[PDB]
Amino acid sequence: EKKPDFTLFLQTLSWEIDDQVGIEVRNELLREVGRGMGTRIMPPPCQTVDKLQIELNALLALIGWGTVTLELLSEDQSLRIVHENLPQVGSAGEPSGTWLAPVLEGLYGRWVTSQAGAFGDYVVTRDVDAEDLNAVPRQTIIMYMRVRSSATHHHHHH
Amino acid sequence: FEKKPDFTLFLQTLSWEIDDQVGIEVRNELLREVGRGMGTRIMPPPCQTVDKLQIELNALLALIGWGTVTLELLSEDQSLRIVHENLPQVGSAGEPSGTWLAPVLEGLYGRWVTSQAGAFGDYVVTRDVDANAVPRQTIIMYMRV
Amino acid sequence: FEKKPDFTLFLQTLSWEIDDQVGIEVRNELLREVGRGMGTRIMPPPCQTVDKLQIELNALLALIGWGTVTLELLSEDQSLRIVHENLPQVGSAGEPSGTWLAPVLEGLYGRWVTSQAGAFGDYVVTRDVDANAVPRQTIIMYMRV
Amino acid sequence: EKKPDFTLFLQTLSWEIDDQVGIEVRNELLREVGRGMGTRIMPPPCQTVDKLQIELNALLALIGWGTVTLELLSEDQSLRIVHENLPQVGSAGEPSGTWLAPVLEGLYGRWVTSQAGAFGDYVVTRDVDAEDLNAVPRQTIIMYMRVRSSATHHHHHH
Amino acid sequence: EKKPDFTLFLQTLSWEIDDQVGIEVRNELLREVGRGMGTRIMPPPCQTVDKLQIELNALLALIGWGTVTLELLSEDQSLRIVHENLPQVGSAGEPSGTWLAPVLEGLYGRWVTSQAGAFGDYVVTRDVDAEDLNAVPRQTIIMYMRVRSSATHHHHHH
Amino acid sequence: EKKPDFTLFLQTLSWEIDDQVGIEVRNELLREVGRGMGTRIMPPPCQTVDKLQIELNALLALIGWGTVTLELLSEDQSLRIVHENLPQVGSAGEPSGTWLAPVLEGLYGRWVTSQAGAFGDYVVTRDVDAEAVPRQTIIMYMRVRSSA
Amino acid sequence: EKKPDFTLFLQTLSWEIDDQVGIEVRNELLREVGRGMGTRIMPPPCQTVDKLQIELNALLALIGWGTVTLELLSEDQSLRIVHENLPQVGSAGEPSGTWLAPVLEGLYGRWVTSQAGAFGDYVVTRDVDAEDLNAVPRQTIIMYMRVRSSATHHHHHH
Amino acid sequence: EKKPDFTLFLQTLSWEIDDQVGIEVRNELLREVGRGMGTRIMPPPCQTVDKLQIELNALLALIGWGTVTLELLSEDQSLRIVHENLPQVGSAGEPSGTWLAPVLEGLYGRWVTSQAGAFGDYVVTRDVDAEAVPRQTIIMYMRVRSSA
Repeated sequence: EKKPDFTLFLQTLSWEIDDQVGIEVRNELLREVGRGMGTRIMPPPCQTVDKLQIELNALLALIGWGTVTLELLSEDQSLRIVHENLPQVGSAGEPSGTWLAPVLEGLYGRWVTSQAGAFGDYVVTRDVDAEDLNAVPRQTIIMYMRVRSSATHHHHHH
Repeated sequence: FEKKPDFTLFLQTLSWEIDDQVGIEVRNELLREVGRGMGTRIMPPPCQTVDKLQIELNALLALIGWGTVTLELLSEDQSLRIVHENLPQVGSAGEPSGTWLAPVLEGLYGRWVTSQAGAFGDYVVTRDVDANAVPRQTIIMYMRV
Repeated sequence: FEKKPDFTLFLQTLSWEIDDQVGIEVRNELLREVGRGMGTRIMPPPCQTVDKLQIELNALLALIGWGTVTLELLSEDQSLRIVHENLPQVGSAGEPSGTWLAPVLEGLYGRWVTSQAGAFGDYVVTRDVDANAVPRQTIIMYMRV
Repeated sequence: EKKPDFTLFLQTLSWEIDDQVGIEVRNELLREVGRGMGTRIMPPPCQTVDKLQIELNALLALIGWGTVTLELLSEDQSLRIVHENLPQVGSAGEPSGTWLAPVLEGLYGRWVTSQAGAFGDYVVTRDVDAEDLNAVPRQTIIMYMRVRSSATHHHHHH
Repeated sequence: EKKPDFTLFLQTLSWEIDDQVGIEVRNELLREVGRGMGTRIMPPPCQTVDKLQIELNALLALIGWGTVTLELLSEDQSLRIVHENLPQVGSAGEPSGTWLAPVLEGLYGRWVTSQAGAFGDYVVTRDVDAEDLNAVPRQTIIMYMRVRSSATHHHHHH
Repeated sequence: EKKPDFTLFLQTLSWEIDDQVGIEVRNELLREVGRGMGTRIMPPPCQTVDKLQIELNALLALIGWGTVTLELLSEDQSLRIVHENLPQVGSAGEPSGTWLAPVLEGLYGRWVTSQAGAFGDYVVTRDVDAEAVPRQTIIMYMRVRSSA
Repeated sequence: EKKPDFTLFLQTLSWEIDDQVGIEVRNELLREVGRGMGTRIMPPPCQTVDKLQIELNALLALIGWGTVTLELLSEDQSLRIVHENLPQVGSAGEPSGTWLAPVLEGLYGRWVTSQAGAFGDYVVTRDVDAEDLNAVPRQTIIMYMRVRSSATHHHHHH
Repeated sequence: EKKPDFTLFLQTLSWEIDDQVGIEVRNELLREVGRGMGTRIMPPPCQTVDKLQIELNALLALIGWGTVTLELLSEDQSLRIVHENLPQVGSAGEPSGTWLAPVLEGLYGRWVTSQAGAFGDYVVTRDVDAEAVPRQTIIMYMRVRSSA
């Protein structure tokens, strides 16, 4: 036998979740999942972004969730994450096709913030601007990783 | 002659996550709805006998590698007995452990069988959980009224 | 991690046999009905846009390795244009040769698309056969009224 | 890619044919097919039933249509053909599961009557007696191969 | 399912044969097996070259020996066979990598001349010109099928 | 990603040879080829029979040619070789299905002779003392001879 | 997809290492890599042995290193690990075929002691008794996990 | 039917070694192992460079270790070896991803030295003259030396 196929199930599972639960809540559910995946498989402690890239691809390769490039952006030392071939699971998600994308946000977040302390206080953010979402495939997810903060006035409004 | 992404790990982590936040009964209900949804995506032809339905359902399971199933119509209660081998295991979540996916089958057999020819229509699905006789991934269900 | 029987040869010989005994138009009609039958066995969810339908149909094709498809809604006629790549080839039968299976797709897209949300319902399926621009196994169809 | 899957198609194709066309006509259609398959793949000329068996299995193996044993029955020199794992194609056919069985009748017929002249004037016959159809799997088809004949009174009634 | 590998066996077989036996005797040996393969798998009777081509590629596909095109050449009456991905079994043959090439000659011989009473009259010859074996990859094997003919004292030389 | 199938070629090749050359000459030829293969892939030098066994099985796994046990017999100083799943190529050979068997002689002959103290004075003989054994199981002995 | 094969590489690596370095140094080396593998793939925190077992087998499945059972032994407090199909890489190791066994010790070490504060205190030791390595296949590796302890002059011996 | 994956083991093994032993000692070790592998699988004795090439590629196909070209340079009498797709095992080695590269030296060293008249006076040197070449492409030269 092969292993069983979950594509059908996730197609229908994503439909149900989306029906019952807002875009928001579902995304937050999916990042926690991705964060948890990253407690199950992890890179070793890498010396350089490049080495981190090779190790992440090895991990992706292990479950066939595609390939990734990492680019350290000096101008603000954010890190650009370009993930290719996010597995497609039916037409849910925004854009349609990309339901699993938050899983990556949580995955990359756990993965990358495990590094030197160099990337300790970082947060992942999916690039959703339809502009540069256009010239790149449906199943390509672009994320940026940067350091977090918070206003005193945001602080209330718990 | 190429490859497909694996969802096993993701489902281990989804299940764990769901079980953590929402609890058992509520997970089951959802899973049932989803299996019931699957059933609107793939479905058998209108079958005339149980034998024939059995074959059509195994053909459906083979398509997605979800195991095998036997079907038994019972004299005493006019109840249909469903014995499903090899439910895909996704980690240690579920009752008993390894069986998180079980209610998907309830939803699924629920839908696949009622779309059927005759008084089949009006039955419902309970999963047996009383009667170490049967392997971890074997799920036993009844369709009965 | 095991194997499945091949039907290619059998279909080469079936096609040849059918084409021999019953002729072209009658073969097409049958094949259309069969594709239309397939459509009652696997089916997309209710889609709201064409983009979404496209993805759902490719997911269905992938399941059975029947190729890929693009879908295009046209201003001028409100016509939907279907371009299917890699129809399984089964030997040299069909018009043009290699394409015996083409009308299965007519039946199939016929059913998959009409079960759909909206005025989708009332369309019909012609296959284009006028306009060496497009590969042997690419089938072009219109859904138009 | 794999090759495409025809199981779905044949499930539905066998349904349609059975709907429109009697058991009889469909079987006769399927033997002609099997006979034609045997014009596409064939054994070499074998010296012994055993050698013929090995060569047929090699051919079966080539398209995964299962395995076969051949037994030469001295008492009447019929040949017993026991085919295992006829591919299953949905629930049509009698018994349900065995829609493709006549394909074998035509296949074996071409295959076996290609031999020495030893098996020249032979006809294939599927054993359908529910008795010894019982203790053997659904996808096991038993055929007997024997020499043909015909009454003068059968001869009219064209 | 998991099959045995013959590549190494053939690597050593070709080398041994080539050692004991001429280039010429080896080729003739290999054409005969080639024509024997044609007795075991066949196209149906095709109405046109194009259909013949589809039917031959299906056969090639069956045993994974690569692909082919056929072009009817009429300034001449010959048929140009271009075969891609002749399986490679080590360094034997001329050019090296190409030992199995005569098998093609025998196979295409049988395969083509079974066809429309037109072709039955043809001999296969392999193009070995330096010129246009150079435009094309080493496992590409080019054959022409032409119609045969002979001379009053080529015979008497025997 | 798909490699080419050689079975049908081998089926037809075996036939062609067996037609034209004989059996004893075929056998001799196939034994050289087995010898040849053993110059292409080899075990390390082995300390024990049990080690050699694992080593040889790794070599057979590598090309999918089956599995083998090795038994060292004391009474006479011989080595019983049992090979399961000789690849079958059609109905040629003695018995039918085992055309490739002599390749095994050449091969084990070479793989074992290579050996440090598995005497390169060891010769090879395929057997029909031990019969029922599956069609594709081949039995062989390696015992030392002194030169006729 | 088609992966590279390391079996031969490991066959030669084990042999070379064993040549240069003691049995003991090799095992210790291999436990460390074993425990490093445990830093790259992990179970989640399991509530019971049985669940731990399911989670460990899933991990094993991931890299195809075989299967395992865990039995809580309470006349004692030890945990009996029985691992099947330790990958074989040639004839090295004691018994031969078993070179990779210490990797298991390090891997199970990390894997089990991550678990319920209960286990964190445990050392893995491999059962190598003649007796019950004989009931079981050579790639079956039996380990016990017990809790650690030490002596006032085993220390002073350093 | 599934064999075991060694990648994760290799990723972790490379790391462990590189931690504890150095690079030059690692390299030396891996070169012996390549030497070792070349005693386990070998080409036939080759007449030409072009033949050797096909032969070596068949050996690499056998274990999925990539492909190689061989070029014989006249000006000095050297042989340029270009290996594509060195198996990658994690981010170890110089550059990252190429930990296994020295195995290639041992291996080509052995496979070529074996050769009739590919001089067993030929030594090996891996190169960083030729840079962009893909991460997993390894370039090597074999040129004769006389002993320092």
